[PDB]
Amino acid sequence: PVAVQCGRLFDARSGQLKGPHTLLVADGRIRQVLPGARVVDLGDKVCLPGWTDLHVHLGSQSSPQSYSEDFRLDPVDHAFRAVGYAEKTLMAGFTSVRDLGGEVSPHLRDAINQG
Amino acid sequence: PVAVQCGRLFDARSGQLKGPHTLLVADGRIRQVLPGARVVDLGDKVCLPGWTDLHVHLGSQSSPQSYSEDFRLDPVDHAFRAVGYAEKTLMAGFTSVRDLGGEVSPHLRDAINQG
Repeated sequence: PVAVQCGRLFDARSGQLKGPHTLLVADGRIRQVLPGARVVDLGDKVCLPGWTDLHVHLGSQSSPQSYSEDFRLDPVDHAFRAVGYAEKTLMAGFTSVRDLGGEVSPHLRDAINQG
Repeated sequence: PVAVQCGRLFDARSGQLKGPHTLLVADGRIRQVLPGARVVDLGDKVCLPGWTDLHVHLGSQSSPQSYSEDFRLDPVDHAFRAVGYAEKTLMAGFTSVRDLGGEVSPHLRDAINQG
């Protein structure tokens, strides 16, 4: 159980920014949100839910050499690039993505789900 | 039966530049060379045998997009470029070439022989 103290909270269901709050996290879900356990303090920060990107291609990235790699590179190289792509995507605040094309993405999803 | 008058003749067997000469050409061969019929005058020019290039690749030419043409082009495009390549090679003074690689060059040779 982790108690996260938030200086300001954003209510996505209303689009309004509330005041200080406290979130109780247990078993990977939110237990209770109290206005006003290991303590994580973010009193001088604005808290939001994690963002979702509904159109990404985690198995590729545009490059001047992107129109010759169909005949030179292998899916394993794309997986090794996708590791860093996914880490960079997660660190930007996007905790969920919808992948819209690519043969590496299901395997990357399986690897992330397995830890 | 043409008579080519040359102001200065180069002796490829000896390597020495000779004086004015006259070449009699009939049936695609040199009939006789006379020191000193239609007439082709080159009085103020130097006459030499046609040059030979012993290493060419008439079915290709290097370019920034050369390494991607293996998967995007067909032999027909290479032949259409080789037409101009061969015309430019002939106009430069090289009446004979040895092509050392390429599967379009035998066909270009047959086409040139057929006229």
